[PDB]
Amino acid sequence: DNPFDAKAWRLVDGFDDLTDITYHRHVDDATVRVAFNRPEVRNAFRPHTVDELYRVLDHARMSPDVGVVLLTGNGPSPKDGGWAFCSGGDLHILEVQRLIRFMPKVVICLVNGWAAGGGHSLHVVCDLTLASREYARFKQTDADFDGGYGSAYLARQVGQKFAREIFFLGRTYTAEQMHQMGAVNAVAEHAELETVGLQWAAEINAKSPQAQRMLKFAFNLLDDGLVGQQLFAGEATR
Amino acid sequence: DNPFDAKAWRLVDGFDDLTDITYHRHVDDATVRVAFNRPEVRNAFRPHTVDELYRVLDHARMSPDVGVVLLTGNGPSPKDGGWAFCSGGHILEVQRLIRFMPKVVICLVNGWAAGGGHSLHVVCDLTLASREYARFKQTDADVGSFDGGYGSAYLARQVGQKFAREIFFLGRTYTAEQMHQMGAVNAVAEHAELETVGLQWAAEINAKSPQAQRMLKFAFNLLDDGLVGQQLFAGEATRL
Amino acid sequence: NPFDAKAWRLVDGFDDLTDITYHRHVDDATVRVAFNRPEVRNAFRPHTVDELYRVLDHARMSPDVGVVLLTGNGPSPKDGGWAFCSGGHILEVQRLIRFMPKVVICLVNGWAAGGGHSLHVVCDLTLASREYARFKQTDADVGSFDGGYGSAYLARQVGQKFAREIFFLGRTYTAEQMHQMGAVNAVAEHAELETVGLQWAAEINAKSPQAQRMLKFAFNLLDDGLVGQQLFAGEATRL
Amino acid sequence: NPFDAKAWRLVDGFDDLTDITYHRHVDDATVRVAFNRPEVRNAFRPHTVDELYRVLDHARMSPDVGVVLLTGNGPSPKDGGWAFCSGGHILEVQRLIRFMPKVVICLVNGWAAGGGHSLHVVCDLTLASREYARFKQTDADVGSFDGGYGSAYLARQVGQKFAREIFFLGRTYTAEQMHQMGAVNAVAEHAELETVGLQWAAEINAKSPQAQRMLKFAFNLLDDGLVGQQLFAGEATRL
Amino acid sequence: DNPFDAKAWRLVDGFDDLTDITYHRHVDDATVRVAFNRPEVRNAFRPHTVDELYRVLDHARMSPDVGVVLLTGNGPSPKDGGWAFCSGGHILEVQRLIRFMPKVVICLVNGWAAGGGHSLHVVCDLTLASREYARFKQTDADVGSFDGGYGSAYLARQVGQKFAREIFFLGRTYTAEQMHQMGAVNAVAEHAELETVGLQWAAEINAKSPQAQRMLKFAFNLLDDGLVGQQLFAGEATRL
Amino acid sequence: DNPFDAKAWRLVDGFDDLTDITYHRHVDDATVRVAFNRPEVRNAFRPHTVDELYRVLDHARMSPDVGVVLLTGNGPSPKDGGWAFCSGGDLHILEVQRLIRFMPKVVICLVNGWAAGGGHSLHVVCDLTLASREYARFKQTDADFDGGYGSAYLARQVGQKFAREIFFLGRTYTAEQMHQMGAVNAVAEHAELETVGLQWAAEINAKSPQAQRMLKFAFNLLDDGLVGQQLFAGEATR
Ligand SMILES: O=S(=O)(O)CCCN1CCN(CCO)CC1
Ligand SMILES: O=S(=O)(O)CCCN1CCN(CCO)CC1
Repeated sequence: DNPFDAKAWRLVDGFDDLTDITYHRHVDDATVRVAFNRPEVRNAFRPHTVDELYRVLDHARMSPDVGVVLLTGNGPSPKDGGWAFCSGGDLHILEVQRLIRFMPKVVICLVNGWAAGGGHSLHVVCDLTLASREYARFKQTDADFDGGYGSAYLARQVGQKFAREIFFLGRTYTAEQMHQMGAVNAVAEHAELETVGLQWAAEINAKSPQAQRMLKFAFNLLDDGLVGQQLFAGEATR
Repeated sequence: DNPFDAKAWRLVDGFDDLTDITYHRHVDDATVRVAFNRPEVRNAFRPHTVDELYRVLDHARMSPDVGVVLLTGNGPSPKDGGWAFCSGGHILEVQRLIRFMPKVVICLVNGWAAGGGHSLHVVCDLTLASREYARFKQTDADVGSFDGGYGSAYLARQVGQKFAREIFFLGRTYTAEQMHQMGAVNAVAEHAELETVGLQWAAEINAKSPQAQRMLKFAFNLLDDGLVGQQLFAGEATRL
Repeated sequence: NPFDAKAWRLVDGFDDLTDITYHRHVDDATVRVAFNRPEVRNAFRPHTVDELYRVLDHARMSPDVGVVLLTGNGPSPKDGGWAFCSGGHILEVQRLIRFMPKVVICLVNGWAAGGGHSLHVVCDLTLASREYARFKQTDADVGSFDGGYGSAYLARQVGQKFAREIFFLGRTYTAEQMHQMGAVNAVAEHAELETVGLQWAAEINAKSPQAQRMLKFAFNLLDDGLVGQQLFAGEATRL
Repeated sequence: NPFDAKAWRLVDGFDDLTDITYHRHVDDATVRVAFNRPEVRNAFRPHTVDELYRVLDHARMSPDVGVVLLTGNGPSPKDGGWAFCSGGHILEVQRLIRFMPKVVICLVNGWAAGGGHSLHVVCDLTLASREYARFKQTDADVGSFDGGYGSAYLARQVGQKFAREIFFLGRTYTAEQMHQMGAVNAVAEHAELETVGLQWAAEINAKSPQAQRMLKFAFNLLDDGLVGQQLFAGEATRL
Repeated sequence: DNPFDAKAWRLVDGFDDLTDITYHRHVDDATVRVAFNRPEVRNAFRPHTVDELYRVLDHARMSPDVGVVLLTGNGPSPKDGGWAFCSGGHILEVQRLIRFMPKVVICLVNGWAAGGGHSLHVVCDLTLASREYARFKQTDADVGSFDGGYGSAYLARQVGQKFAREIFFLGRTYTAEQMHQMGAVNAVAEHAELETVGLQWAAEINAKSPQAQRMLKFAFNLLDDGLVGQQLFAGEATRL
Repeated sequence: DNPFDAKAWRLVDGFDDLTDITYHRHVDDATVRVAFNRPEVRNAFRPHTVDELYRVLDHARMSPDVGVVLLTGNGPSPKDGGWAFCSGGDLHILEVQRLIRFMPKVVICLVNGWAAGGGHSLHVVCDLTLASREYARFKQTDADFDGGYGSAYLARQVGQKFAREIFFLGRTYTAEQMHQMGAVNAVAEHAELETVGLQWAAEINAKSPQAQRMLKFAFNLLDDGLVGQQLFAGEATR
């Protein structure tokens, strides 16, 4: 029961050299799948991982025919059978966060397992998050810090009380709990996570691309100040 | 089982010419009922509808003895028995009128709330919805159009950035209960009682210091309206 | 009772307090600050605010204290009821709570109305008694109103729709309802409120103090503008 | 005189105006809206505000008008003095000026005090008579005060230090001094004020109208929060 | 030619123990004079100095009959004849006290205003400076230290982003006239008259409605203090 | 009397292929010189120009030993002897603006001549601007639009009245006029522009680098919302 359905994806030309990240383009949809490929180490990212992740996402950003990015983690671990989206630290990861934030495409994080530390922050900055009911685990390790989108932005999803709780105590939360607080859009059966992700991607791609771009930047504008204004006005310039 | 109770309302004088909107004043309370009156077309609004809506709301804004505005849709559809609050297409001006008026505007979603109709509910101070028939759907995106202001950004100040983005990006249909869970709907009520509950909420609001209610609304607006918000709040302070 | 005397010690220099009690945990870097006027539902009078400010300020300057538990003593000797704070310079207490480099957890053991409700809102976290926590924003029907952290900030917790509801109608809500809306972190059984509070305090204190301070100001920075930047930048200036 | 009758035509539907004059340029997409109560230094009474609102609103809806010149007629028949507006719903006029998709240029031909000063502040641009422009923020000594666009927004033009000076002391300033601080775009000889205003209006109207609208809301967006976003986004929705 | 006029001031009762700060009340006006009293060291402040400064300012904040605070430095240096307002090193708390107090704080820069001393001038509501001896220099950067709050960011709200960045990045020394041109100094005055001019400004401020002045200050602060700014302004409104 | 003093600069290894941009590293200082190299066309930038400019600036951003970036235009025009920093449009230029905005180094724009359209916007987003007294010409062409840093940010330098004027009328301004309004830090003799630029760079580099980084982000934080918070908090994380 692996979330990954190989038949639905094709490798993107120009990335045979990837080792820490897998990059696929859907066989029919204007959707790509970017995933951490280090299950043995719970998909923790090392400097090299960040470089590939940035390269891949930047390429997706510039792909005219791609309207949705599915960001997830491959699994399970061959070592213990566990599941992880991204366990965090082992080009800065902050640049990856901004790339996700600023790209004119909807980025959906598919939390298939542990999402801790920097991995948790990556999920927070994504536009939407779908999570495995059985294996998704949310834990902000930091304080055990990310004073940017990792934290402050979480408050714009679950509220100041819950956000402070998540960070100050660093407890572990399930997909359902995070859904109740407002940080997870929907909970899905583990085996169905990616299938549900592709359904959401399809509904998004079925609408006006220009409208989707404008909307994303309109939502960003609320908290990104001048940068947010630049991107929205930039798209207004057509 | 219709939400409207004829015995509780009286038409406002001076609006006999309204065709797309009904405007009533409660027989006893400082509350008015503004409703879309085109059930035959799922209360979609045409340019003429917006003009009447603006006129009516503007009149309510200036009515010294009115403290609460109930915004809803008349129903059901004469030709399908369906319910609708407003199914969408100056409207931006209507949004600001609702936003800036020193009175609490409660949207009573009795049916479909789509497109511009959905945005109207979002900008209202409070929203109550019909459990059985309220239906929320942000259709702008799949219409090529979009509201990058109070309709969208402000929704995020109600349900959070994740849910707001979902609502707009996918344009799915949600029930009163779902929208209530996300935080965009204050409470769910039986369809037949939507207005009865609305009047009870209006009564509780009107039972308090009007000056305090005005100050509070502008205090809540100030958080996101920047200088405009400051002007309205400080405006009240200067008055004091 | 919520209170477990065996776990607290009085703080030297405060036996002159009459409206507030101030304790230091026997082991944890945590203090307990509580309203001490149960006979009148822990409402605060000018004298109460002075003691509260003094106590909180002292806690703010205590280097070995990382968490402040703010609650109300009970029950009322007059009716057996429970109250955290029933309401009425209190604005200065709010800022003290907001700006202090320590996590302030409000433990709502009973009624939290008016200014009492506003105090809970400004605290970093809130835990509430399932059986006795009662939330009610009274001001409006009294002609008064808190247009600062009491109201605006509540919206940053439960959203604009619910926040406006809470203030405009002034209804009473349970711990559970408030938890559902997002202003209450967790609900606890009355007798366990403080025990749960100490467990949360322990988890907080078990982490890097510098990190916790930085995080609190990072969360404040989102809404405190220049003041928020000053505190975050200042905290960074240390490192 | 500042006014050149040969260049303006009355606007149909406004011969009932008494406190305001409303003209349309014979050639340019520009209108002239002016206070018409020189005998009392163009101070505004409730009736004046109504006409002003009506006129500005009409200008706002005129598709072929890209620039609004806001000034005051003169001189005073009683003392030969000059005034733009001496002060006292006026808040609604401010928003109309702020939100209309047209560039509003205030031409200060004389005294600009109290509400009159606030009107100049909220306009997009200000040109002033070197010999007669007099800026004075009176409110404070009257017990009154404009805590919105009149004050806060002035700070976005001359900076926090100068803005506080202007309001706290309520001193009178010349066109030159105000230009030096940043609230006045340019100083002009009295007789040339309107001629210069039309030249600026012409340069504005010679460019893409859609671009000018977008730019105005882009500048507003910096300080008008959600309202500013609504207007910019709405303007974009067109394209 | 000393700025201070003994005949115009009277010591405040209860502060005989001050060593690093002087605190006077004007003989007739609702104005106080708070000054750094360590000329021998270019009025640099040590921890003890900050404690006294905070105490003094806090007392002024609570003085109902005081509407204006004049913040300056005593001089000249006993051992070099040089002038200094404050040459720099809890101070953040002093900044907020100046920022939040419902009274106008005018900084009179009589000499060197460097490091923390420069930041104090920036946070004051108004600044008047000695033409001959005022010297502005943000030395933090070349000290390895920095003020990323009111000392820096807020300076940008006075001189604009370009000039503010220049002042901090290069740490050059500027005169009263230069700082006035950039917008951080309200007016330049003859050294010997700095305080005389300061009292004239204080008199004009005090001649107006105290309530209005309080409201205005908080209205100006609201622009950049977010929720804190709202709390203080709304605070006054509730009072009303 | 050319502002460029060849003896003081060395080409940066790895950029012999540049055609629209020149990239030098000072012989002694931790300062680089990035300049538009299309004088014949008044240094207008074409898509290829933006690509090189971005590559160069990104490399400067990642150079540990570089603390200051001098951004200017080479000249004069071999066609008419005129001077230009950048005349504007002929990887998006918006990405270049953000790169300048976000890099932890002080970027000084040396306006040696015409600064129009996108060229003017580039000067506005730079941390500091020094301009040639005889040849600097500021003109916002757009409306004849940049609703981001190009415009809104200008208002944070010269005030709302002047900013609106500059954009609505699109008039041409001198170094001195722009200096009076607050958008130009200092005016310098044309032949001395770069020498003065190196002096400013030296004073900046003479201070604590960590302090300079913190300060720049503290100034940005005022208007960059969450993005600004992310960068400042990111540097706070050390
Ligand atoms: O709008 S704010 O980002 O300032 C605060 C968000 C408030 N809410 C957070 C979480 N829930 C999510 C839906 O239950 C509701 C409101
Ligand atoms: O602080 S703001 O960015 O909102 C407005 C800037 C105000 N000023 C602009 C230009 N001058 C520059 C110095 O003369 C002074 C103040």
